[PDB]
Amino acid sequence: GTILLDLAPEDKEYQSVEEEMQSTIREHRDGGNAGGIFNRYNVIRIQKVVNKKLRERFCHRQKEVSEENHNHHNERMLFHGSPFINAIIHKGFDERHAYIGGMFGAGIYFAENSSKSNQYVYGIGGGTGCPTHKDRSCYICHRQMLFCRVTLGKSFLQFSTMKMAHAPPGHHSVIGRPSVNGLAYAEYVIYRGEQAYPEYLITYQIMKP
Ligand SMILES: CC(C)(O)c1ccc(-c2nc3c(F)cc(F)cc3c(=O)[nH]2)cc1
Ligand SMILES: [Zn+2]
Repeated sequence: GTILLDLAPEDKEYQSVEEEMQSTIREHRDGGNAGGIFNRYNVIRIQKVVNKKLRERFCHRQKEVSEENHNHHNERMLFHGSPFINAIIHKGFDERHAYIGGMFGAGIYFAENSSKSNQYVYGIGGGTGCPTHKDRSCYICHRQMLFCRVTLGKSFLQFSTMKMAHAPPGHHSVIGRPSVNGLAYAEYVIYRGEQAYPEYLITYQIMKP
């Protein structure tokens, strides 16, 4: 099964992940309702997720998408928050557990801004917040999020909602791009679980400003 390798804070790999997580924090349009109010995270640990079987499924699909898209698989490192993160590290990403109510329909959603994925750690809209205190802005409880390899292939770009069950014909993913009267931050959607790998597991707290 899945093995977690602990990365030391002194390692460049830990430092790159933490820097991407911290630098991509943004102020959200919901006044912090979903994910809480913070300018910084306190990173507890960063672990590399090892699973040969899951890795093979991901690499097999990446090669297939690369062949279909003029040798450009268009992988990107992106964040994912979910209340069911434990299932993802042990069983991998699964479109059978898609976010049905997402703006692009029943896909698996990722963010390039860590704070957007932080809005989903305790569920859609932040749910009822942490299990212990029922606080979406809890500064005590440890949160987890994933920093993932995502195979995008040929993306269908959109500015506003377009619900679908599967990728558009001839495409491998959908991207919601930010725009003036539209999205604040980008989102990336795949419709096949084998198009993402949970590369890193980050344990963190949000910090009170
Ligand atoms: C079905 C359920 C509850 O398991 C679930 C629901 C939504 C997410 C989720 N949505 C996201 C989103 F819409 C846009 C975005 F940019 C990132 C994200 C993200 O990181 N996570 C994850 C799990
Ligand atoms: Zn709490």
